[PDB]
Amino acid sequence: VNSFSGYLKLTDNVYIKNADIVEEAKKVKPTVVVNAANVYLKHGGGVAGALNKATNNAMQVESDDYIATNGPLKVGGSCVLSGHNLAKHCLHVVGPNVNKGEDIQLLKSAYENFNQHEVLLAPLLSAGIFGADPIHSLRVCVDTVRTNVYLAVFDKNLYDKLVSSFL
Ligand SMILES: O=C(N[C@H]1c2cccc(O)c2C[C@H]1C(=O)O)c1cnc2c(c1)CCCN2
Repeated sequence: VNSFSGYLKLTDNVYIKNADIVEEAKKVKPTVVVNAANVYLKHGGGVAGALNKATNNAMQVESDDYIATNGPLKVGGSCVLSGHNLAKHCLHVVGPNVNKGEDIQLLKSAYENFNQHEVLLAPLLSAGIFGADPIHSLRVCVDTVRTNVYLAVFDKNLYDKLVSSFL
């Protein structure tokens, strides 16, 4: 039993809810919240900009030190950093950005990072300002992640479309 509330169950291990991931994180304080990161951990907009704003920019300060030490992530890769006031840990995962021409096949590699964590609160990778089809992202999630994932979808219209079209 865990504290996630109000989710629709899609499969054995994948759950989905129309929710603001920032507000969901503040309430649940999950072990892991996933950020929709870029390789530079520049959290300017989308999910990343919103999570960083909720940490009062502490996420960005920590991220800048990480990059100065380690260099950029790979598209499809991840790193574990602090969850600040939102979660124990933040898993920063880089899905491909279609608006940069990145190979959508890398989306499966991106979701594989979730399998290193037993339970996660996450957005749909490569959705939103990353330019991929969220229906496709949900399909890759279900077909790749084997650990327990609680997906937060900000847009109610998109949420209803994702549920109604789910196979
Ligand atoms: O862009 C947002 N989400 C989308 C997003 C962003 C970045 C990467 C992604 O793969 C996605 C999928 C989108 C979604 O999940 O629908 C977003 C933007 N601003 C916000 C919030 C969410 C929630 C807190 C308040 N401010």
